[PDB]
Amino acid sequence: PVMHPHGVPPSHRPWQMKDLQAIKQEVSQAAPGSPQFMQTIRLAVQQFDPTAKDLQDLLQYLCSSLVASLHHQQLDSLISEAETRGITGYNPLAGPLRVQANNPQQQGLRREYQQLWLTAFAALPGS
Repeated sequence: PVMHPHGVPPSHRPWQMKDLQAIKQEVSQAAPGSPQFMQTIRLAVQQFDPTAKDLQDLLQYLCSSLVASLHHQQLDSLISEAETRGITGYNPLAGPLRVQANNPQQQGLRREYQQLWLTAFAALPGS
């Protein structure tokens, strides 16, 4: 999670199991990628402002190996497309996207990365 205390640089803290369990008890009420799941996983991203690494750690905790694999494959396609477009706050000469999305100072880029990660869940549900 990325924290925003007043007057000092933003800082990363690791997930705590109580964070993860509280997220699971909400998100896992619904099928992955369903509208209900999307509301609750978006709320978790809002509350915790996670880095790219945090998001993979969260995916691997919440989802089965198969579901995580489907998500990761879709995300890697979305990232390729986004890099071709260009991404807010992202200078590719200053580090790979995923690395920069772990630098707490790169807020704009992290927030965009979060939206890509959230959008990747659209590959999961049945209509």
